[PDB]
Amino acid sequence: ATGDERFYAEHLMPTLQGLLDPESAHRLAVRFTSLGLLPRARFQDSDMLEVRVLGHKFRNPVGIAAGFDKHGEAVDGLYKMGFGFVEIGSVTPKPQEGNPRPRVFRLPEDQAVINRYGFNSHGLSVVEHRLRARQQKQAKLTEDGLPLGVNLGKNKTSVDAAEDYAEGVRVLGPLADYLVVNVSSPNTAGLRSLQGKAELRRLLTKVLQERDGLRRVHRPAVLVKIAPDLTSQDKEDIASVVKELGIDGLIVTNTTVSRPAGLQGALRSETGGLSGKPLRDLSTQTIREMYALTQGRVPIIGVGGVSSGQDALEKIRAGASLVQLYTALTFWGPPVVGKVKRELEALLKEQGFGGVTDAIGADHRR
Ligand SMILES: CCn1c(CO)nn(-c2cc3c(cc2F)c(=O)c(-c2ccccc2C)cn3C(C)C)c1=O
Ligand SMILES: Cc1cc2nc3c(=O)[nH]c(=O)nc-3n(C[C@H](O)[C@H](O)[C@H](O)COP(=O)(O)O)c2cc1C
Ligand SMILES: O=C(O)c1cc(=O)[nH]c(=O)[nH]1
Ligand SMILES: [Cl-]
Ligand SMILES: [Cl-]
Ligand SMILES: [Cl-]
Ligand SMILES: [Cl-]
Ligand SMILES: [Cl-]
Ligand SMILES: [Cl-]
Ligand SMILES: [Cl-]
Ligand SMILES: [Cl-]
Ligand SMILES: [Cl-]
Ligand SMILES: [Cl-]
Repeated sequence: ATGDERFYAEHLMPTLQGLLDPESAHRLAVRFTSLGLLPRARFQDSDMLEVRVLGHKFRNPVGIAAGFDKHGEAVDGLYKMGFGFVEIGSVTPKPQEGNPRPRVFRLPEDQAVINRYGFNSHGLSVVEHRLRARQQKQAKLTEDGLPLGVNLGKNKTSVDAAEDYAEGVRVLGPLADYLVVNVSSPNTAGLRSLQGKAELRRLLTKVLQERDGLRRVHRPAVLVKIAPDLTSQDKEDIASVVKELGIDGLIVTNTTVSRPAGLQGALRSETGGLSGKPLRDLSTQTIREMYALTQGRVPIIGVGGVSSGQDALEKIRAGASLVQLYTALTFWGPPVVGKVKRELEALLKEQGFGGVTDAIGADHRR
């Protein structure tokens, strides 16, 4: 453990979180990050951590999950933190305010957060112009193994969900290495119903037709991000649709509307999605089941409760090609990224893996 990891986790982050309301802490973090006001990322990515998936090289398999940088304000600062890839969003077609404040709640006794932001978004036009200002910088970053994902949502009052996603593909698809069809926010009424078989097949057919209409150098991979709260039937249906349509990958998982037994935080009964440690094993077991249902043929980005190399490797061995985190960054701060990478490299060597690639899905081969 570095001096920075201990100082951030034991002193700086608890002190700052104690002075700030949770949404104010989020906003200040985006500003720090966008200005590059960050501790040194001392960790040097090794060849062991490189992954080739989704038509790209990833210098390391640890990404920032959607929700931290909803509006594409802090992309370059997130690469400076040492993330191997960045996902922005969710972005909605029109700007919208989201839910009334307060709408984010800290459960420090559980190393968890509950949020009900409700897709607060600057909207596609603002984000498009923001990404266009750095489009060639991103092309060089992607060529250097640092890809960009864009996560698409839908407006609260939209009457045609598929048209909202189609608009996102047309506007931000040409600026993305991958797009995410987010059908799993717990905080937009009716959205998770889009995970059902008939609704998902119709929606994803339209999204893929729009993506296929983009010029080759502007044609991203398309992933579907799913909930941790699906029935067995829902998961079988999603696997069937993904294989039928040739969806490029899955992001597994969004936050949970469940409240696992044992939560201690005073705010455990707030409405919204739960993230962090209580989600971890529910997410890992969703990865495991989606990998099996897709015969290991569909790349998975694993997300939910990653705060250590062990957490990352458990998702990789369950079937994830890449992992993301967000909630751990709220407790540990920026040094968590190098921590996870250093611990993951050490565990791969301890378990006899030549690299990340060799470990993907390894549990299924035991
Ligand atoms: C879920 C909403 N939510 C919360 C509340 O639940 N916190 N949070 C957050 C706060 C963060 C950070 C990262 C975060 F995800 C971070 O990385 C830093 C920080 C420290 C030193 C230097 C450079 C940086 C960027 C500072 N802060 C705050 C304390 C100001 C965040 O998104
Ligand atoms: C404050 C907050 C906002 C989020 N907003 C989004 C979002 O806009 N789109 C999305 O696909 N996921 C969103 N998520 C979910 C995360 O991307 C991630 O799937 C989930 O938090 C689990 O990872 P974690 O336990 O590492 O935080 C959000 C999560 C948090 C904590
Ligand atoms: O904006 C939100 O409320 C939100 C979206 C999402 O996909 N996941 C989440 O936890 N919150
Ligand atoms: Cl960088
Ligand atoms: Cl709080
Ligand atoms: Cl806009
Ligand atoms: Cl373009
Ligand atoms: Cl296609
Ligand atoms: Cl592309
Ligand atoms: Cl079930
Ligand atoms: Cl529950
Ligand atoms: Cl809820
Ligand atoms: Cl392990």
